[PDB]
Amino acid sequence: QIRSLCELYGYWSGNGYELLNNLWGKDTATSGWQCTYLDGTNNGGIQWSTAWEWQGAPDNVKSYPYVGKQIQRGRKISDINSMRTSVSWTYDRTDIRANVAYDVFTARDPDHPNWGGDYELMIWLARYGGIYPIGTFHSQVNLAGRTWDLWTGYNGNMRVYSFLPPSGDIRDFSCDIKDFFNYLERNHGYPAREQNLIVYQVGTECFTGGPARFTCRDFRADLW
Repeated sequence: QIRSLCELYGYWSGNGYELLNNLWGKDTATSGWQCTYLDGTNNGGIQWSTAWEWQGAPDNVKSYPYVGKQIQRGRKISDINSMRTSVSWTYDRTDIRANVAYDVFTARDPDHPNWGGDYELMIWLARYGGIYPIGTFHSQVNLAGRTWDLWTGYNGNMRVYSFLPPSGDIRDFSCDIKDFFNYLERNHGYPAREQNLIVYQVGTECFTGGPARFTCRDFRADLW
């Protein structure tokens, strides 16, 4: 690894991307740790991984290490034409409580801190060990060439829209996240014209299990 980010909130940024050993929920764990590794920044993308093991509180996320696309504040979702992204990843085992997911926050306050927003849009690419997303099942939606189970709910005052694979995982994926926002704008009244993009990330929410290792073979994210 080019960088080993094993400290709590260990951080790297470069080439318009950032990486965080985002162990935000660790104080619910009774044992374990996790490190995030920068493996490369080849071909306009990021290659990274995270190794971990956690015990305690199986319904509590301990971490969401992520790679994020750095963005300038104040971009209204309605004025973002495209958020094309691709990811290739593996997990070394699936007998864990964890997901792989894109995470996007938006807020009417363009200066909202990066830990949340008014809305959260997740696109899950894995759902291991019996975990659930926030909220309840809403409906199925056809986007990005796939069918998704959309779940909706709230985390505090933040409305959360999570698009889940009905079955299995998606280890090689590409989409335009604007398709997901557009769907929400049309059918869910998502107020894209007044929401600003806050974060644009992919990573893995880790609940319990391990030792496990998530390998992101490649990640790329653009927006226009």
